Amino acid sequence: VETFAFQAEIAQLMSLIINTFYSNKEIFLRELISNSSDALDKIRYESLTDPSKLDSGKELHINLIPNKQDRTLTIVDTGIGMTKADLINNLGTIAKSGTKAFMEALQAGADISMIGQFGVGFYSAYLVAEKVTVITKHNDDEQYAWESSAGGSFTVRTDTGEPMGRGTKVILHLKEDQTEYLEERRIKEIVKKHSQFIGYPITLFVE
Ligand SMILES: CN(C(=O)c1cc2c(C(=O)N3CCCCC3)[nH]nc2cc1O)c1ccc(N2CCOCC2)cc1
Repeated sequence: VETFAFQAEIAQLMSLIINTFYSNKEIFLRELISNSSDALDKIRYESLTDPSKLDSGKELHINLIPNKQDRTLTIVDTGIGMTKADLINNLGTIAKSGTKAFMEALQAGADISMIGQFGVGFYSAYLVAEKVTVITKHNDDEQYAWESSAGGSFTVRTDTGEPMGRGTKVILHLKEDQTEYLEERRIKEIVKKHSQFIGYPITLFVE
């Protein structure tokens, strides 16, 4: 298990997300489904020049898996996935600029719901989750587990769990007062409101 400090601006945004009073918490799901759709668009596009990139799985979809017993909401996609270098350096380097721009926009009157315009919508997961676990598998790398309970640090390890084939699985360990996001009717309403035109099948698993 390797422990890393988040870039200062990212840690700052995570504290702002956790500490700001903001009732419209449901936007976290739109943001995560969007990121899934982008990873799916990426593998679809790449497989046009290299069809072998779909050897790890041809199906392009999103699964929404609530678990009341574990108090977890899992968002699974069969997108391009992420390499170790993406999880540790690449995505965070880029997110540094988006994060700074977003925090400046909030100071100028913008709302937390506009987070996606700055490419840092992922951090909206901390509106509802005390801990986020990300399992990922890219064709060019091994399966990794990224994890953070905020507090300025995250961990990355090789994942010895069930092999994913290709894609990303976001496991949200929900805050005790955010269990409405495990309810089928609540998840259906959010998907219909914010993610109605996503170009991939979104399957909501029932318990
Ligand atoms: C390739 N890819 C993924 O496989 C993937 C990443 C996800 C995150 C996330 O953002 N993570 C999770 C781990 C810590 C870093 C952040 N959340 N849900 C995700 C679902 C996914 O399929 C990916 C997809 C979209 C993006 N951004 C969209 C917005 O513009 C900036 C790039 C970046 C990478």
